[PDB]
Amino acid sequence: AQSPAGFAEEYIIESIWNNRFPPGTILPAERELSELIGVTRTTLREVLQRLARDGWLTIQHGKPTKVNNFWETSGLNILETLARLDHESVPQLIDNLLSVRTNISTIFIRTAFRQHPDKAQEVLATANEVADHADAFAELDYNIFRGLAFASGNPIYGLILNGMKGLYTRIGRHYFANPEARSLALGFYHKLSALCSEGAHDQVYETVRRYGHESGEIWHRMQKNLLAIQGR
Amino acid sequence: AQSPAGFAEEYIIESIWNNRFPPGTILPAERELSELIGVTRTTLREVLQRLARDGWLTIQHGKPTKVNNFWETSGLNILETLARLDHESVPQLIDNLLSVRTNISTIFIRTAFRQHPDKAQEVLATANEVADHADAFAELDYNIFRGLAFASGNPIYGLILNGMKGLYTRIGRHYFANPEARSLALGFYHKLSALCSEGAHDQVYETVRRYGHESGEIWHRMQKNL
DNA sequence: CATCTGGTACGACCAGATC
DNA sequence: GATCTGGTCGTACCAGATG
Ligand SMILES: [Au+]
Ligand SMILES: [Cl-]
Ligand SMILES: [Cl-]
Ligand SMILES: [Cl-]
Repeated sequence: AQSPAGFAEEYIIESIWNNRFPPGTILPAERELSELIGVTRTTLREVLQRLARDGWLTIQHGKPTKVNNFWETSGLNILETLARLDHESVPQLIDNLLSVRTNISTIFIRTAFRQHPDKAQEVLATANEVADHADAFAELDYNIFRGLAFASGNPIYGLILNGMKGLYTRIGRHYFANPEARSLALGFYHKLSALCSEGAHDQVYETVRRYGHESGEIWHRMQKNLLAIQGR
Repeated sequence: AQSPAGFAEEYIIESIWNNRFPPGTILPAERELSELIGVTRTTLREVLQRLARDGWLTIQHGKPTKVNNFWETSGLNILETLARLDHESVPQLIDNLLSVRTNISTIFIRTAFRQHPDKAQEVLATANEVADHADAFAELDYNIFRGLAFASGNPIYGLILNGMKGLYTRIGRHYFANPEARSLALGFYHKLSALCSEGAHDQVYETVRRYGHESGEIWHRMQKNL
């Protein structure tokens, strides 16, 4: 429920996801929709606007607010809010998101070395004074990839990880719980620190592409115990 | 100038980019800030919300809206309203951008083959009925990668490629102009197309990293003139 | 409570799109 | 122009946070 705005948001959202105001179609006049929902127009706008931004609507002046298939207008800044709608199909998602900061990582981790290998070390060094409990770990892990990202020199790789964070640490606070994983991830970290000094670029794609499978097997073995939109 | 909100926002953002409301700091009360800029609280509110979302502010109830190190809470969705402010360092950025759409593609396109090769086709096919001129060409260029990403099975890459669209097109809309560019691009798409029928995976990272530098040279050789 | 700061509510009006 | 639809305005009031 929440407060008017939150309700109206949470509402309008559901209404899309649930083919009520199916994607690709007009959406009621702000006045009509207002009363329908039970908030005031203004309070509606606020909601309409912030949504518009995420990637749902697409407001224009005289034109009516039209809804959108978000995989066509929306950045990683939705993932989270997506995992919360498609309750059933999430293992799929995270699986994907993982097999991404992975593949991708390799690119910018390599670069992070060639340029700025000095700072690429100021990051992998944090792994010393960290805490040991999952929550504090996740926050570090994600803090490392991101850190490097900017380090590879190309900030875009940052703005990306940046978008990930959300659903990227929720997994963290979870997977990491298993100290067995805190190990592999750590060893992993320090295994690499040494390459900035041992400038062995090559010895990247090798690592990650398995640290991907490795850590993965750990997660898959931590799970084995427990509607609109498309894309194509 | 523009409309209140368009302006009222144009303002709030710029003032962040140029320390008037430095990051980590709090920012004026709605009543006060409103009066200050010239729009109505109402109108302001609209702006502050949409702003929050992109990542700038961080509105909480009682507590005072605080600004943020957007470098920590913002995604590609700003690339646009950045290159627009730092109109000095622009090339470095674009360069970065292309030098990303590059490295990334190699991963997902490759993937787009092993799974869904049949569709990786219906896409590179779009490269026939297109049109010549830059404009419509840019659209295609972007759309192929995007097309490919999705077809790659892992839509997340779509999101990203989706988030770059804005800026990644403004580059297309200028680069492609000089046909010598369109050529390379076509020989490129087409180069791949056949590979979908030749399923020779390993033969991808090669062409991309290349085409990256290549198209690049062409684009770099379009800058040093103005 | 007094008082910051954000959140809502109406209601009259301005402005782009459309045919 | 007549009339959809979104954009702005102002004001009086409600609600969370803090001394
Ligand atoms: Au080093
Ligand atoms: Cl808008
Ligand atoms: Cl959860
Ligand atoms: Cl100015």
